[PDB]
Amino acid sequence: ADTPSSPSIDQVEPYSSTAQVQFDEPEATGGVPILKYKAEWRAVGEEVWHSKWYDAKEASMEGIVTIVGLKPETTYAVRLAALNGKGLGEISAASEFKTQPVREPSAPKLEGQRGEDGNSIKVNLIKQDDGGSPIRHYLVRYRALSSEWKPEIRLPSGSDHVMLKSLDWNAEYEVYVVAENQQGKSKAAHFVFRTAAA
Amino acid sequence: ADTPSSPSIDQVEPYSSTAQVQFDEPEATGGVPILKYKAEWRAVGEEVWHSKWYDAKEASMEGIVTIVGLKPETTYAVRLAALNGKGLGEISAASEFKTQPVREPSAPKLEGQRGEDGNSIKVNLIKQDDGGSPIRHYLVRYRALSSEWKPEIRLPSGSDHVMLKSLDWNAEYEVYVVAENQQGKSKAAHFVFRTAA
Repeated sequence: ADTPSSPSIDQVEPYSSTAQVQFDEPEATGGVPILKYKAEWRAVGEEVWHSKWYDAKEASMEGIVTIVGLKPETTYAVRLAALNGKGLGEISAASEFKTQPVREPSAPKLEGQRGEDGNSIKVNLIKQDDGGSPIRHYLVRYRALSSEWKPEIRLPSGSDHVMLKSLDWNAEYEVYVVAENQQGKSKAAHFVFRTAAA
Repeated sequence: ADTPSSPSIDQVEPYSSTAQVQFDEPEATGGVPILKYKAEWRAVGEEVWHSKWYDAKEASMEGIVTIVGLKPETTYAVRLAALNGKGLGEISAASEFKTQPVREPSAPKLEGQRGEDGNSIKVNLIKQDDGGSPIRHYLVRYRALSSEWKPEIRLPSGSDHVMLKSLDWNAEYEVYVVAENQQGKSKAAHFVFRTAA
């Protein structure tokens, strides 16, 4: 019959463009189960508050609710409210945070695996911290030691591996993989291998 | 009329115990809409996959789905599936990633504000990276310059400010605030000020 009491904010882990808000359910539900959570955030200096609804069942099974699309290095204020059949409840105290800056991506971990034949190798990618911004491409470079670099390969962020077929036999190669985002390139992850004799 | 194809993972941002997965949805085939997305993850080396459902609509507006309850410094494989009225589509290929290690928290930023009376001040906290693990406490310490440290105050993580009242008038003070999690304490943030006459 009543509206919910305020949710309580426990954590606010800020990232570059997203922020994870950890909270506790309201002490009082008002008499009707909590259906959704209204998140409100505002850039320090703005008047209007941005909002978004979150499903109560999913929110509680996660313990968190992630607000997205924020600007890096900005001070924000964020608060919550619970909505039940009767209506919207009292809003929480406004927690304040500042988002992190976008940094270059860290290097990916590389894992070698056998390819179809002895003169080929498959390099599996193990993703790493991207710096706070989506990864644009993966730049792969390789060569047979003491020899020229084959043409550089560009890979989509979603790529999980890179195959290097039709190589020279009984030859030693080195592969360089770099992760790149809107901010720049990462340190290169190198990997060295040797094809079979025949 | 059938189940949808597999989604496509475009990004996986790993943190310490969570990971943000970005992806492309499949075509909505079969005349019916996509209802949910199934996220599956397994620490590389295990056999049993974990899982969680994500409302399709919410995911589509968010742009990501966040898997939680992961262990730090661990290699995981994640894959996604799309659900619709006719049933669960095919899982996507595994995407591997490694969670970050847990670090100490970063110090919080302090901002001063007037208090109820001229002999008090309100110290607002501007929260910051917690090092990948929940903040346990906010250790605060203040004092009038050229005197001993007042007793330490322990603020719970949900605190947004520290109020210092019943201070001497026309006196100079400084505040020290440290954020602390399981990993340890951060470097302290300072704030010096002077009460009114």
